Amino acid sequence: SVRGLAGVENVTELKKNFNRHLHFTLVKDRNVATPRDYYFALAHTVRDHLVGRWIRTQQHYYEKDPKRIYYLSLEFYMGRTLQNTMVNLALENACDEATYQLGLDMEELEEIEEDAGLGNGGLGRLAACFLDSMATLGLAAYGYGIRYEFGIFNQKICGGWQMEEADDWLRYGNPWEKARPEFTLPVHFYGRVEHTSQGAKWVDTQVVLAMPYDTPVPGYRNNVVNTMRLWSAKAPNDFNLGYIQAVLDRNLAENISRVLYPNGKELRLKQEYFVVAATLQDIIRRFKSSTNFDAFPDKVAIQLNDTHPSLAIPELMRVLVDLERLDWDKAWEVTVKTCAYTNHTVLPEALERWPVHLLETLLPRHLQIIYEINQRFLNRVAAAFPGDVDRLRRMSLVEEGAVKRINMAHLCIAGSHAVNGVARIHSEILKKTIFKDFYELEPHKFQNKTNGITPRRWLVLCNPGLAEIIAERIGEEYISDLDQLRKLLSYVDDEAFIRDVAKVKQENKLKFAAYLEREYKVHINPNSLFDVQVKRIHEYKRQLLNCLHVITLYNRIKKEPNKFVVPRTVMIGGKAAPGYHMAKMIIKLITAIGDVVNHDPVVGDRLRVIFLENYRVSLAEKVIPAADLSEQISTAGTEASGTGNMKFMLNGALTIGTMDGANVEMAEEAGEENFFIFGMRVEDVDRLDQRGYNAQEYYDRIPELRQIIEQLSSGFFSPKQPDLFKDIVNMLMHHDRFKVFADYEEYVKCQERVSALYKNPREWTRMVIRNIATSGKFSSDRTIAQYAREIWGVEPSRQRLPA
Amino acid sequence: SVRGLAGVENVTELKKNFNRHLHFTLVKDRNVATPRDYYFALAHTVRDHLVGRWIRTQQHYYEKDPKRIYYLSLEFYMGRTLQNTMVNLALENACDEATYQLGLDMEELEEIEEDAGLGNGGLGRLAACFLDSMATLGLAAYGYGIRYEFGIFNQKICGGWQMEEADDWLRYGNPWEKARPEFTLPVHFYGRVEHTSQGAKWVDTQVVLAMPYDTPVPGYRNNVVNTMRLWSAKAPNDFNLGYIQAVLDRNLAENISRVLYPNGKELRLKQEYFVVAATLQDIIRRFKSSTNFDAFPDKVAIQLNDTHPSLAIPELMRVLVDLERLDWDKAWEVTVKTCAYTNHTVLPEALERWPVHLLETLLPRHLQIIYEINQRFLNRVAAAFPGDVDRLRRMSLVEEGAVKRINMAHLCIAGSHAVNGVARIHSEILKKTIFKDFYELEPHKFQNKTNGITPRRWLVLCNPGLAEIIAERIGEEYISDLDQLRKLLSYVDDEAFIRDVAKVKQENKLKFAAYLEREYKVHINPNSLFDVQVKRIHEYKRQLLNCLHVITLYNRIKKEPNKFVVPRTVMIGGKAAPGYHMAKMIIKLITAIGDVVNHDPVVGDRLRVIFLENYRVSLAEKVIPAADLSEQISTAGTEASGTGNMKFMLNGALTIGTMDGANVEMAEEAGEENFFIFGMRVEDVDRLDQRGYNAQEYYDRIPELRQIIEQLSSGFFSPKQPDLFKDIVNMLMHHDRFKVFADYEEYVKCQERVSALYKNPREWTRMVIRNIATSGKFSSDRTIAQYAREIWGVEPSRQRLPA
Ligand SMILES: OC[C@H]1CN(CCCc2ccccc2)C[C@@H](O)[C@@H]1O
Ligand SMILES: OC[C@H]1CN(CCCc2ccccc2)C[C@@H](O)[C@@H]1O
Repeated sequence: SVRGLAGVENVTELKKNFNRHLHFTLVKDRNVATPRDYYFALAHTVRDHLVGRWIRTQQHYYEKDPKRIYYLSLEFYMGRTLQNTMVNLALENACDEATYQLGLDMEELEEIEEDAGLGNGGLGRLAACFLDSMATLGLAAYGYGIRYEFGIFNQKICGGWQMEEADDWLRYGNPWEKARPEFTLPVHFYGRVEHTSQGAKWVDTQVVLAMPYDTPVPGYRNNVVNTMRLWSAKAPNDFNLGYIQAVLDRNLAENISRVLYPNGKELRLKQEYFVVAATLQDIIRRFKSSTNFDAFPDKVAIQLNDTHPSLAIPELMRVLVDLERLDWDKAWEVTVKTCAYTNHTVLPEALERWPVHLLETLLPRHLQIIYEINQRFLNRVAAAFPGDVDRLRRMSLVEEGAVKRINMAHLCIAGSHAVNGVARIHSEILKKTIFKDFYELEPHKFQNKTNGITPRRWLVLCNPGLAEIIAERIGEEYISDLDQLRKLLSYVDDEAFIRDVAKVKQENKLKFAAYLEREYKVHINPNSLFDVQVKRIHEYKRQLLNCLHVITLYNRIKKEPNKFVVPRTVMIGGKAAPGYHMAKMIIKLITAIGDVVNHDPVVGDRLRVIFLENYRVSLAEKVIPAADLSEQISTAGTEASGTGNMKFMLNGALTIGTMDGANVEMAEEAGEENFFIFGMRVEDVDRLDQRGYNAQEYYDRIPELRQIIEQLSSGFFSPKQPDLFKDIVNMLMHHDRFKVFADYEEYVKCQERVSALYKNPREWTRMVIRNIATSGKFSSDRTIAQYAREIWGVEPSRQRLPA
Repeated sequence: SVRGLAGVENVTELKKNFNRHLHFTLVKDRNVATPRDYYFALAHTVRDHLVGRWIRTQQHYYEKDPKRIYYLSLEFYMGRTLQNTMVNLALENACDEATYQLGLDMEELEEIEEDAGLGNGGLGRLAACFLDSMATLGLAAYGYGIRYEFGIFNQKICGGWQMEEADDWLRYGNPWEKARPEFTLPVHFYGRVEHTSQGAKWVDTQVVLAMPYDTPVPGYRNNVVNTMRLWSAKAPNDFNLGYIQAVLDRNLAENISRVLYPNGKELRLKQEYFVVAATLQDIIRRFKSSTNFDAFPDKVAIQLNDTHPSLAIPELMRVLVDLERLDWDKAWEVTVKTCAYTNHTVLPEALERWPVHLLETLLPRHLQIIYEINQRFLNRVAAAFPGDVDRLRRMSLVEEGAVKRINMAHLCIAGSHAVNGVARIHSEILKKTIFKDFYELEPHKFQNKTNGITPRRWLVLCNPGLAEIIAERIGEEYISDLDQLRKLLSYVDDEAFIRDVAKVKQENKLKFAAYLEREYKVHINPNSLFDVQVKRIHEYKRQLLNCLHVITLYNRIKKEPNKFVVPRTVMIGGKAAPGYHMAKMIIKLITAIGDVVNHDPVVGDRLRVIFLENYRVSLAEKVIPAADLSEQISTAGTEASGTGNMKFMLNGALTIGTMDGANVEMAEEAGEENFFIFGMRVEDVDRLDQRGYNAQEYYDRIPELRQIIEQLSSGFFSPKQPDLFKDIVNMLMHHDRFKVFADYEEYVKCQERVSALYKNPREWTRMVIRNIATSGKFSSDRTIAQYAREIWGVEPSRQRLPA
């Protein structure tokens, strides 16, 4: 029903276009076609329905000439496109019927599509949700990035160890993209700066070509189709031009767009400048086709997703000053009013600081511009806070020391009219700590825009069962207006609704339990509580704290085997960065625990530990609707927002978490009685750091914790390699930056409360209903409406374009 | 008229499919579309008409299960595909009308298509003509090769010097190919040989993937559409699997299909094995889908185009012996009956001899097989010619010496049931000289198959004006039965026909003269005799002899300025191999002569020297119909056949040439009175070599020749670099392998006879008519019918498949 109408004319028309594409496009007959061929024929049929809208949307923007939004990101974690396109075009039921009549299962065909895995995690998925919301809200918005030939690696688990393999996502082709080789642009590297009578000139550069590929981004049932433009690196035709080697060395230039970096390398800097330089030429071209750059900020907004595209600031200055001949002060005025910066973390290991010698060689003109920006900026600090010499060194874009570095975050703050964090607590921490000096100089710049997720992909698409039972009571309006879910509060005592919510969850769990047996040959009890933590493997996300709880349960079972315990399936998934040794050790630990627990006859089906292999958007869409418990247990102050948390909330899971990131706002919206909050607050973490964190203290005073550490050390979980986990124990005991032991007791206690509530199915489900009903604020439609009004200066619209 | 019907239903249907493709396929509206977009929309519309026939042709072969022909070549010089497809499908007039009604010029759109330049010259063009003829003759034939990312380089002339640039022919895409990533095959390199109880095993190999791309090859109006399958190199997904570098090093494997070699490097050997290994797996798969390999030669013919795919012989043995477990003698019987080899030249510099140490490392199992082939072969020689020890060393596949080499030609003769040359004189030279020993052992193996050209591309397509005036008198049957052109003999005294032939030539010359002004800003007299030599720049093709004639004419004009001479436009074109210094010097000489001649006021428009830049198939289609005189002046015994010669003959040019290659058969067919033959015969060249060639003798006895040499030496043609041409003069005087001076006198004399005949337009044209009328034998339909009956053991057919 939420999947639209299956009209007689539409079903007939889809069937014939399907057959046309199979014959003419794929060059196949029905007798030689594989499931893959059928997928492609379907993909091309659905794609056809986009193009008319795509052309008229871009035609519409040319006529109306609205302010254009440029969202610059090095990551767009798109996942699969087929189902999303059907949903947004109201084609899902029609295609389902059309394929059924051809003797095909549409769900089977959907599984053939590769994830577009052009992101690592939350940052890349946020960009993807944002594109969806911008189209749904009728904004003239463009996503700009890089078309990586290889996305995030596929994770294979071999002997409990992560193995990486190339994600060759383009092998069979991408039906969604359109190459635009006609709009290829030159990008310059290296060379030197020459000063003449008429200003500076950047000369003797190497040229790399930037070739755009456009992907359509459909809005939800409004006939708006926006563009995601991704640049591909091409060598010029006179490149290096014995002969054979010159042709083979073209690879060097084209390596720029070859691979997405996981997580100061020259290739990464090249990628960062490549996307920025090509994108800005496009922006200016489009602006000139509307001399007078005073109107530039009225027609252009550039959003810098993290500091990765921060070179947009000195690149824009370069173009305005060196090429368009504007004076410095006017160019700077235009730059600041055009650009805005989103910070994504306070963790020092993630902050970009480029060695000066790199910029010197690669982008000599940009370094000069950065120096000049810094000088003028520091003069302003000096005048506002006279004599405060330490403030000057703290605020400088140039970090002095062993190697000189440029702080890209400081560059972004200076060159932007708005700086935002991604959840209220994160945004406050920014103003109180790392950007305190900048906030004191320019308080007006600093904002919050709490993250969100798209309810199209993260409810309608992945959980149609839940979307439907909601639509039955309150209609379909909530899909583009998620605040309407509040209406579900008046159904909290409705015995029919309670039964339906719980039924949808059980079906999801049954479906996922089947998926596990079929594609991974693993057997789980679908009646157990589905306890899931899925996200990148990092020490701050504290997968290890989860591991300690799992082992505690196992040790409690072995101690009192004939005592009753609420059965659990504990699922942990996520990728470790290839060079991150500790993260790789944690994965090994998780599998090692499973090896012991899953094969202990005394445990039975009361406890299972499963490591979810190759976590990615398409896997998320399967496991999230099946979850009962969402683990969001980062040390308070470390997780800027989180977005997985919101996905679980929308899909009927209860949350055990710390007061970190968006968890704080989630608990505020639902009421803290409907959340399982535990552990230190930010203030408690601060107190512990001042006093000094001593892990040994917890080890000495908690016998259950001591036993686990002794088990890890002695080789209980690694019988043939007794010291395998020495690194983990050492880290926990002596250099734990994230205070795992400090939250252990309260975590285990809170987990007991979870189990207690699960014993009462009716009251569990009523609490679930109170969560789903208050999850409205965490729609990316809300987030994007806030960016539009408070940063970009444009009004969202829900009005249809003509079909 | 020869361009088919323009029906009301067809024109209407083409127009709507054109618009569909522009909208849905290209994602453009009429207001943003460029000529390139229109070309692509047309290309896709025409392509649609192929697929139905393509699918049913391959379906037809599956049912009827005929003997399959595999033509293995490292070069396929296809040129443009659009017009050729229209011609063979009878769509040319219909598309012309359909585009006219859309407000488009179809000829303009045709110029946008890039040449598929996957060949160097005659060898690659021969393969292309052959594919056309095989489809036209209804043979179940497949062309197999490599999809080079970069074809033959684009030639730029800068300051009279050749510059090479990458031929990025795939930049805008190739509408004609269909990627078949589903039929990807593994190819092995390196590793080592292991001997077990159950035979040899090739282990520890590196794997490169071979991905096929299929291109349709339509027959002439018979609804047959055959396949050209070209392999692309892909790295496996666990390749080298810090992380980033492993992904970037995938380039190394994929370099195999990156670039076509011009003209013993490891990359070239890899290309040669790559095409062979992937192709043979395909051949065997298709054969198994018809255990019993006795029937293999009844169902499979493999034609080795030159020695480049010669590894097919030991690869086939490897598969049959190591994998299928056949005994050596039976496998060898199957191999010999399956394979046939075409030799393309007797020139030693072109013969492939691979260092043993290369094969040792790259293909260790193949080396073992080659040694075993040699041993068994030499035992057979020893038994046939007992005690003849020098014969044994001469015939060995293994050449001993400083470095040990494998002679790939000797390998091909031993492993093939048929060996052919490419013109009668060439085939005789093979038996008399380089393969004399092999001919004495197995006389039955040795054949001739004189080359041919396709009358579709080389008459109908490039010279519609001539095709039409011929069709007016004798009908359209000759297009697929070129012997019918003999009927034109009865029109040699027909005043109407004479006028028409001459009119078509003048129009072609006017059209080409306009092309030169527009695309190259050069001005020529269209009334002058168009004297043209187009082909690869090589010393044996004797472009230098042409240069000496040009200078002689210039010196004769300057001597008697007010004397009347027949005006000439001398056009020379062709590419020099990048590392071939002498060839590059000859190009410079040609331009240097033009610089002097074209700007001498005394000369006027009586003599022009033009160097035709970037010679290629599409340029050939323009200049050949415009030519009056075809220069085919290789030293007798060096040009195996030539095919350009035949193109010129078919298109109304008279030929000045030596008795070399197919020139001998061309003069035989037309009668020698209708050809301008001059110079030494093969026997005369032999006599001169025995005596010793002394260039000085000619210099001393011919004052006109002396003057030219003195002009070159003194710096007449290079005023600012007086010694620029020292290398050329030195070579001519002291180490001329091709005896340029020896043919000078007779050449200049013969050129005078040409000029005399040109003064009498009526008698020139009557001789032209006698040439065109006897050009029938040089159709590749004839050549291929001979291969089919005499080598492959199959019957050609002109019967239509159902439409
Ligand atoms: O804003 C999107 C997400 C962005 N991420 C950025 C994580 C950055 C990071 C990267 C490597 C190591 C530590 C941290 C944090 C989440 O809390 C947010 O929800
Ligand atoms: O058979 C096709 C052509 C094949 N070519 C092969 C030329 C090979 C060669 C390549 C480099 C240097 C010298 C010779 C010779 C022509 O006479 C033939 O017509």
